[PDB]
Amino acid sequence: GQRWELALGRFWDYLRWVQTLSEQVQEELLSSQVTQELRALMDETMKELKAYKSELEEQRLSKELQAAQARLGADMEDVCGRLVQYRGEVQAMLGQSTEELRVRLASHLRKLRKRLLRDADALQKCLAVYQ
Repeated sequence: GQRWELALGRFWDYLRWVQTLSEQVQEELLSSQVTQELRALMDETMKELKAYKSELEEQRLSKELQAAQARLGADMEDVCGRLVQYRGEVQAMLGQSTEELRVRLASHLRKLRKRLLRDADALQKCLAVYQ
């Protein structure tokens, strides 16, 4: 752990589940439910991150720190954004098969997830060299 790490961990595990695009994920994607639960998990992570830095400051780099955290937050909204786009695109098919849409969502989500993980590893390092 580390609190903010454990919160980001819950965001991460929820996202790995969404990636499966199983039947329950799909029901929950056409509802606001997923981007809904994702937002809460994201907000929890940034909250705990904020508190961690405040605490850390009790024991250039700052600027690099704010930006690394900013990337994290933006990766999470890019994920939510893409998940919103799939819903509309599904609505747009008016009933047609969503199989193709899903293969392409999965490919894209994987890349968005790879960026998130690389930015989280980076924020983690900044925090250290500043730990």
